[PDB]
Amino acid sequence: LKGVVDTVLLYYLKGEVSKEAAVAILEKILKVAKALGDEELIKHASLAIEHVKMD
Amino acid sequence: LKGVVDTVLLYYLKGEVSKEAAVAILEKILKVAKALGDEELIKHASLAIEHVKMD
Ligand SMILES: [Zn+2]
Ligand SMILES: [Zn+2]
Repeated sequence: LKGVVDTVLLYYLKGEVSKEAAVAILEKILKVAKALGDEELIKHASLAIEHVKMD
Repeated sequence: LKGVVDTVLLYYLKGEVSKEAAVAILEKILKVAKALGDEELIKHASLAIEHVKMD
């Protein structure tokens, strides 16, 4: 679930996903990664979410 | 200077430049951005730096 975040980010930066599909998938993955206990994936998904949301 | 950060991130996630080179270029860009007065790109470069440095 760490390569999925980078896959979504990479496909966003090439302009093949939108700010709507990407955020939906990344919040689903952050939900998975916050109920798993990983603090190294909570923050990974959080950084990806901040990048896709605003910037 | 907003496309430079995305180019560095996109070439890092693609796994074809480096971790050292990406962080060096992004610290240069963050220095320019913090000596420009635009906090819309200060945090963009800071997020890219957090991603490349740690995750
Ligand atoms: Zn990543
Ligand atoms: Zn960006």
